[PDB]
Amino acid sequence: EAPFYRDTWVEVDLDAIYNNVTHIKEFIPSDVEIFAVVKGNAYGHDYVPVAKIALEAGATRLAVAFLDEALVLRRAGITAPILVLGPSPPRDINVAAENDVALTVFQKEWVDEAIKLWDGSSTMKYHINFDSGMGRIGIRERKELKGFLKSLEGAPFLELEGVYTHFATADEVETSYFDKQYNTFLEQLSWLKEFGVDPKFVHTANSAATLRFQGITFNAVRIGIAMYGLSPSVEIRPFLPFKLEPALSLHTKVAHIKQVIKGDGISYNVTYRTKTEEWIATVAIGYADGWLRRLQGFEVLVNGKRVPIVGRVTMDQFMIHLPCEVPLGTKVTLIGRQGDEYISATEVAEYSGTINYEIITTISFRVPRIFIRNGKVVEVINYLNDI
Amino acid sequence: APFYRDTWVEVDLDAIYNNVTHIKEFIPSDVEIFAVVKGNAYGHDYVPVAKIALEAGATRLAVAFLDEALVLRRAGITAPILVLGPSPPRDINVAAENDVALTVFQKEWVDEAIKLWDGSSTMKYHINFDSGMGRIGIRERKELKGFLKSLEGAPFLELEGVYTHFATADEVETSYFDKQYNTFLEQLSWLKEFGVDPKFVHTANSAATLRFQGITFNAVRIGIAMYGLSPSVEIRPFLPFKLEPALSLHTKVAHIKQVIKGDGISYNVTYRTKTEEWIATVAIGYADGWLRRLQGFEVLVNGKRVPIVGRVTMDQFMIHLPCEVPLGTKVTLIGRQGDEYISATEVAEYSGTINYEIITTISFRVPRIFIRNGKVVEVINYLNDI
Ligand SMILES: *Cc1c(COP(=O)(O)O)cnc(C)c1O
Ligand SMILES: *Cc1c(COP(=O)(O)O)cnc(C)c1O
Ligand SMILES: [Cl-]
Ligand SMILES: [Cl-]
Ligand SMILES: [Cl-]
Ligand SMILES: [Mg+2]
Ligand SMILES: [Mg+2]
Ligand SMILES: [Mg+2]
Ligand SMILES: [Mg+2]
Repeated sequence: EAPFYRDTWVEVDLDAIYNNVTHIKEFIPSDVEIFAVVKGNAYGHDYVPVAKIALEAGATRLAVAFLDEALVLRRAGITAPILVLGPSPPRDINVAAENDVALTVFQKEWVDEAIKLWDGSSTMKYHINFDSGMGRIGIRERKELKGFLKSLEGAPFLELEGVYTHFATADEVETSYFDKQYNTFLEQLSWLKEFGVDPKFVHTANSAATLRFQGITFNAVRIGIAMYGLSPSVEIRPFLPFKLEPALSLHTKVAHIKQVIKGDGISYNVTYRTKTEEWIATVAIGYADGWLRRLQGFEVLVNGKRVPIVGRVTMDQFMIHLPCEVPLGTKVTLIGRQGDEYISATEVAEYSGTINYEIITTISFRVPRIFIRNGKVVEVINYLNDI
Repeated sequence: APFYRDTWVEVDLDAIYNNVTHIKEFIPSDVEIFAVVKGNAYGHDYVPVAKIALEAGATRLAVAFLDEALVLRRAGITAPILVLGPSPPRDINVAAENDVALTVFQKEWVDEAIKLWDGSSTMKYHINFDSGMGRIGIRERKELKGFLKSLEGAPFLELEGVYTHFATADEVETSYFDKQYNTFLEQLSWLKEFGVDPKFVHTANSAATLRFQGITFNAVRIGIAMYGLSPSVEIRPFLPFKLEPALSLHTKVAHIKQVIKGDGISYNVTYRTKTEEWIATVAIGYADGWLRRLQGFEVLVNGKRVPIVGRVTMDQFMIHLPCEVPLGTKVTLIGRQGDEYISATEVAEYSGTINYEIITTISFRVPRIFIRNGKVVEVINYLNDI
């Protein structure tokens, strides 16, 4: 339990993550594996505890965005397979090999450069990304694949572990583009067949695709958002096959409370004035914590009541208009439950003109995370203590 | 200090040194500077910024909350540090033990601190007077009296200074600033009426310090101007000297492809190509603090402004280029590249926000490279530390 000295914190309920992974594992075929996707500081829940609980719940593999994230996991004693999903520079080849991290590799040019940087003994695992319509990274054309495979002839130290694609629209109700991607991916698999390469270990499905569609499980699925207990989109939420259990909540405490006379200003540039004598509370969280200025006017929870953020959000603090005096130290919930009220990360996202993924994942490293298992605090991680 | 993705922040320590030096020479010789390093030094990193600011003549540091102060203490910084934000009473002993001053302004805080005191430590505090910011601080005379009463039972709390903060010092027109100033003088009069010397008075942030007479008192608290950025566009022409931006943000072309006419880019196919287009991908996204609302913003590639196309993803985004470039081509998101410069303000304007928010929210997962005399002197990759 790392110490922390501001009463602002994230709570991660490891039971929720465990349950979500267990439920997805039950839902997919028995011969299909789960990559627990922990990119972006585990979508703001913290790399290591999420990886550990997901593995305990039956995920067998992990995925991250870039190599440094994988190394966090390795230094924590995790030995499960780890795949980097984003692109990596060729200079990463020996370090990834040494740390048993597979990279996404999909360019002849990368292979050409890796040959130049290879230490002459390391074997690095890779997965081919096929771009079937996401348009981000990955191979798109047959002749492109051919060239890539030709370059690999000069790089025996690169060992294919698997092959994958990613869906751009699986969280949309209408499924035309998803169907096109699926058909394109099968065409792309047939290029490998033509060129004499076994894809070995095929994976396509994110949370949305996994929880919707038949016949896209292949050998493994890659679960991010649903593991954290949130719907990939508002439009598919109503028809998920079972209830997802949100893992993350975000809380602070009333740091000051005062009665502000009618007409007085609150915060930078005096964008709010009290309409009567008003109870104004202040809390020690702000945009440096990832709680952005665009959340001005959003309603947080105090005593199970929705109360608005008033005046400009500052770097480290914001102000709230309460109906009644409350004691200093009163719990203020930004994401989560008080009484019969619940503020979801999606509701925060909607007010903010964004998506839940971005809200959770941008909660700053300066905010401590408290980890709960069976209702009890089992770990506190305060990254500020580490730096 | 190693890092394994070609995405990074560069912090020019010369720029910070020069800004602090210029402020020091602009203000009276008997006025101290707090280097304000809250929010991971506005995204530039707590420790190197504290170090260079002190070298340049700042004498004190300020942070938002106690954990930030402890980062500095663990790094061997020994200069005074003040926590500007509120702190829970349970912080009393740890603050004292680490020679950190807290902002204290509530009888209730003192009452609780008395309960939690370890019985030996002495803690320094500054009184915050709220002269119109409406955030924290004492507002009323009777409230001040109750606070001083409560102190009679807490002989282990030691006054180090008194301050307020301006809400509108970055606005051209000055009515609200003048109102706060007059209110603050009244609040100081109350303190002096109650027999208490304020000892060490400070009020001015970057905008107030650079603009106004009679508000330097004993010290000024500099954030944004230390980092080389104007508190606002509207006061930028009024600044007494040129500020030198310290922070830039870069990445490299990680993929490049020619995408046929009509094909989709990124989630929900919000962009389709008009012709056969060159589309580049870079390894930075919203988990790095580069938000979805920057879709359509123009970044710099080979000294040319080129648009972000399709939805920004967690760790990557795409760019439409007029021509093929090699893998590894530098992409600049904030700062200078060739014949172009993108200010944090420009990013902020497109984003519907302010420069402060842009720089401060660059994630701890992005490495910072520190430049002094045109040379790399330090690399900090917080991911290696956790
Ligand atoms: C983000 C990501 C995932 C996880 O997606 P969710 O919607 O969070 O399930 C899976 N695969 C790739 C390639 C990703 O980028
Ligand atoms: C943020 C802050 C500062 C620094 O303000 P700049 O505009 O960045 O100079 C000074 N004092 C207090 C109390 C602050 O919160
Ligand atoms: Cl992809
Ligand atoms: Cl189906
Ligand atoms: Cl304040
Ligand atoms: Mg008044
Ligand atoms: Mg309560
Ligand atoms: Mg339980
Ligand atoms: Mg007395």
